[PDB]
Order: sequence, then C-alpha cells, then structure tokens
Amino acid sequence: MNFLDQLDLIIQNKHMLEHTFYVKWSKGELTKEQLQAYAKDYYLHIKAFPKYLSAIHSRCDDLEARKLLLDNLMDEENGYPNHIDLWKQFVFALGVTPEELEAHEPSEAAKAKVATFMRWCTGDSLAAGVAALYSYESQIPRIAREKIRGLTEYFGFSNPEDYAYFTEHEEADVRHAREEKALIEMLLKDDADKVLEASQEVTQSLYGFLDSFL
Amino acid sequence: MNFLDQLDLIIQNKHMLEHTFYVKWSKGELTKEQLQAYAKDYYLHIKAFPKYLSAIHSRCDDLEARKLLLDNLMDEENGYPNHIDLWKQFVFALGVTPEELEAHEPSEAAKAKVATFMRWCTGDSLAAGVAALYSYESQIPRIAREKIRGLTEYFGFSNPEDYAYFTEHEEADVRHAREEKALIEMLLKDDADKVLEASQEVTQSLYGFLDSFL
Ligand SMILES: [Fe+2]
Ligand SMILES: [Fe+2]
Ligand SMILES: [Mn+2]
Ligand SMILES: [Mn+2]
Repeated sequence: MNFLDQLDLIIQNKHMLEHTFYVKWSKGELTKEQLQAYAKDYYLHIKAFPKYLSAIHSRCDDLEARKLLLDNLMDEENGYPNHIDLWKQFVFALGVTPEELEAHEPSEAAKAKVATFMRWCTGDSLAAGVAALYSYESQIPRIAREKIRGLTEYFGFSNPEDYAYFTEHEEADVRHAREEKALIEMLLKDDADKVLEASQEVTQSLYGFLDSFL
Repeated sequence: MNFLDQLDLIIQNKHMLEHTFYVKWSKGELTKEQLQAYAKDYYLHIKAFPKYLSAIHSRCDDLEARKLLLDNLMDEENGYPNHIDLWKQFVFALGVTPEELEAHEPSEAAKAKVATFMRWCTGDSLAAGVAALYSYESQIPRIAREKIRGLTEYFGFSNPEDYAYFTEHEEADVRHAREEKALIEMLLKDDADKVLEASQEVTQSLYGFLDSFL
C-alpha cells in the first residue's frame, strides 16, 4: 500500500523486542556481566546520535524541517543532564567505573551499527536519513518500557535515577518518532525506495549488534 | 599560539568595515536601490549559516566542543524570531515585498561566498571549519554598530524593531567569536595552516560579495 505503512511493516517484523536478548530480558534470563557488556558497547552509539541529526540538518534547505531536526538534537544533547550524561549514569549504577567505561574499546558490531546510521544520514536522500533514525526511535518507547520492568524486577534497581535514561525515552521518543514521520513526508523527493532501503539496513544492523552479546 | 594572532591579523588587514561599500554606507552615500539588492542577496547566506554549524558539529567527536556549537546554532535557529526571521524583518522594512524576497535570484557573488563557507565546514579540518566561521563572526559586532548608526542617520530608521537583526548580532556575535576561538584551539590537530588558509579565502570571498553592488 502506502510507503509509510510499508516502512512501519519492515519495523514490525524486524523489531528489537523480539530478539533473543530482550526475550532473555523479559524473562530475567540474562546476566550482570552481559548487561555490563551491553551498556559499555552501546556507549559509542549514544555519543554518536547527535551527529546523525546534525548530518541531516547540515544538508537541508527546508527551513521548517531543520527546526524539527534541531528540536530533536536539542533533546539529545543540550543542557545537563543530556541523554549522554543519562546513559553514563546507567552504566555506573551497573557497577562499572568511569575509567572502565572511558577505556572500553567499542566492538566490531558496535562500530558497525554506527556506520549504517551514519551512512544514511550523510547519504543523498534526506528522507532516507530520517527514515534510518525513525527505524530506531519508533521502537524505543516500547523497549524502554520493558527495560524498566526488567531492571527493577530482576536486577535490583531501587533508585529510579539509575534508569532515568529509559524513563526519559519512554516519553521522548513518542515525539521523535512522530516528528520524524512528518519529516520523511516533508523531505520526500521521489526516493521512497531509499527510505525502505534505509529501514532494511538499520533494522538488521541492530539485530547484528544485539547478536554479539550471545 | 602565534597562529591565533596571525589569524586575527589576516582579518584586520582584510576587514569588511574598510570595504568601499561599508565606507559609503558609513558616510551615508549609498542608495536605497542598492540596499534592497544587498538585503535581497544576503538571504542565501542567512539561511545557510545554520548548516555551516551543523556540518562541523556532525563531524566532531569532542563532546564538549559540540555543546558550544549547538549553543551557536540554537542562537541562530531555535525559537521565534530566529536570526532568519530577524533578517526578513530588516529586508521588508527597506521596502521589499515578501514575494520579491522569495522571488529573488541570488547572485553568483553570493553563491560563491556560501560555497567557500560550505567548503571549509564540510572540509576535513574541524579547526579550519570553525576558523572560517570565526573570520566572519568576529567582524560582525563592530559592523552591526556602524550599520545601525548609518541607518538612523542617512536612511532614517525611526523604529528600532526594524533593525533588530543588527541589535541582536551587535551583542550575540561577541560571544560567538570568543567561543569559536576556543573551538579552534580545542579542535586543532596540526592544521594551523588550514586555519590560516580558510581565513584568507573567507575574507576575500566576503570582499568579493561586497563588490557586486558598486
Ligand atoms: Fe536519546
Ligand atoms: Fe546569526
Ligand atoms: Mn530520540
Ligand atoms: Mn553568530
């Protein structure tokens, strides 16, 4: 049918919450040493996400589009604590030291997840760049919901500042997903095919990243 | 640095306020038909300037360096009236109709100036990117003051809200220059020569733009 509806369908069937990792999470059947490996490896992506949005904005001449992209990037980076500071917090309440986090060498699967995002956001299809982000962010409110359930049920999280990252994204990425859907429309330049192509890589590139922990 | 001092000396020796264009403006010997052309033609630059910052930002891994760039871009784009809005206000108050401005074809002089800026900010030297903007912004605080003065002298500007773009930039660009000069230092990676070359190019490209109305 319509391509946004096809876009949502690729996402529905390659959705993170169905991977074995979050299946292992939904049922507690995960380990601390695993989630510490997950939190550290994710850190490359958290630092990189503001660049994804800068990349698209830098190539955009739709003034109204840039305001919406600047809105997201403000949410991600501006002020204290930003989403990065919020992710560091989470890593630390998992028993990891600041020196262990800073020294960690990003995995091959981690550097790979970032280059797919970065490839599309610097590509030639502005609509496909957004669509790459949308493929990640549209899942995060539901993922972050179950992450909070799994963190406090099984891994002994009592202080809710520890999972403040997932609390903010429970609500933040409902807006980002919705605003990004609009952005795809606004910036479409006959590149529906690239849009769905981007969706394909990101959905998989994430599945590859989550494989690494198992 | 010594090179920071050389960068400043380039700008001094090729300063926009010494151009014959702004000379005539300082002494009020400029015609309203010319100011309309200036204002009409500057539009492309005004709209592009956010992209210069996002471009640099999108290439940068110094997390502290990105916060400062985002601060500039917020000042430029976020909210209403943003710096584009304030430029449009100034345009119309010189007697231009919105369809004229939006219907204006931008000169090759303006396209080349913007192309030089984009070249450096999408170049491979972060410091030269910043330095290219810095060679623009450090001129502006002084320019804005003289701009407003000549406006209410020889071109009769009763209402200040007409020249609000200049009243804003008379003070904001003081901070932008200063944080840019800090960015140059933080981001440097043996490209001091690039920094100096970006400056030489940008100042000449700006002088070339002012020539097309004389
Ligand atoms: Fe985020
Ligand atoms: Fe500005
Ligand atoms: Mn988001
Ligand atoms: Mn400025």
